Amino acid sequence: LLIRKLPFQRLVREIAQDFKTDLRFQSAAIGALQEASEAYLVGLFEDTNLCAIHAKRVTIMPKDIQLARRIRGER
DNA sequence: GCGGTTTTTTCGCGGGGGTCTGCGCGTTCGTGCGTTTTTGCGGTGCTTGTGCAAAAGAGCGGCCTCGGCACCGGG
Repeated sequence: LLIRKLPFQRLVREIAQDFKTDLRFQSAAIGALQEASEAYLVGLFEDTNLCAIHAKRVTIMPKDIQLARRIRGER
């Protein structure tokens, strides 16, 4: 895993702090969340690279991300 | 639901060195200048055709009196 394990834990807790106050986490929940997040982001970067190559470029730009999320059907 | 075991999460500290960052020059790729090949709406001259004053005689149709006859009623 490329992201670390403690900043990601803090991010997850911060996000979870909105839906219910003072929620405990479990052995393999944060690990699964990190695996899913990194897999998702790698797929998104694959699609972004495809779009950037389509535009005859090598640099990925935010509009490529936006196009990828639009075609995937993401809101 | 309640008691058990014991893993691996949370807690804190020290050290390393890869990653971030200040600084410079160059270039490659982003942006504007100019153009290629073609599509489209703009108009015309000409073709082909349209709706908007008596006088007089001659001739005529209707008509009417009349001629003349056949006919009903009776013996």
